[PDB]
Amino acid sequence: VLLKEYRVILPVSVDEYQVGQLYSVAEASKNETGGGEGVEVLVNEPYEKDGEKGQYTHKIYHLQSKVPTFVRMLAPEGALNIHEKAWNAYPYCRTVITNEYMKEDFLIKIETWHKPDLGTQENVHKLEPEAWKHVEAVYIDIADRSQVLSKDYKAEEDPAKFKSIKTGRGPLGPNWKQELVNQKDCPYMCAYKLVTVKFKWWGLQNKVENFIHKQERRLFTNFHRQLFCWLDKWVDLTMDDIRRMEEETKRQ
Ligand code: NI
Repeated sequence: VLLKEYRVILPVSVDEYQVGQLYSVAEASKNETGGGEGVEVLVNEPYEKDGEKGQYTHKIYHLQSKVPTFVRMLAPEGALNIHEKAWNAYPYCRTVITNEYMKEDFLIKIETWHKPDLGTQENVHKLEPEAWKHVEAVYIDIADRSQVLSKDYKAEEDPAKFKSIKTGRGPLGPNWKQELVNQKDCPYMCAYKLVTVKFKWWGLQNKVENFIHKQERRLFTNFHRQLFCWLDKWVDLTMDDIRRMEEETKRQ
């Protein structure tokens, strides 16, 4: 099993990131016809354990209605049931994704620490030493065009081409992180997203784990480029605003 820590350094604050990430999930899913239908909340409850106080959820995403009929007839029982278990104690969060038919043999776990630094901490997740020694650190730089697939590139989601009206932040150049250390004002943080991918069937562990990690890097990159370029849409929201928009979207 292969573990990698993606460090996403961002020119927002931790506080800002919370709001921005919630907004961006909602907003980037706002053109998907077929979103929300088939989502099933099994559990939604508070929890508390040794400093981590938060909200736990257990949700199922039924893909039966979203795939061709022959997929839904050919799929082994439960293979189209995606389980997500989530512990949100922001600035820390853990999510575990499984497949009902794969049981625990196919697993994607993301554990994130959101810290007000430039991604300089080592083993921020406090792994056992030998285990830590086998974790690759992967830096994601949202300004760097060479980290984007050409098919994914969108000028309107390019931090190198965006300046924020409300904050004047951006556009981001290759020295933006350096000018953060030499700055006294603009906030910054780093999301330390430790991703574990497990695929125990058919001796395909290596292939699938590598494919999933590549896709996760691509998604983390595109998502946070979007998140920065939407700064003007969400930087003035509070958490209460976000909860209100959630309830609003709940009516339908
Ligand atoms: Ni169900």
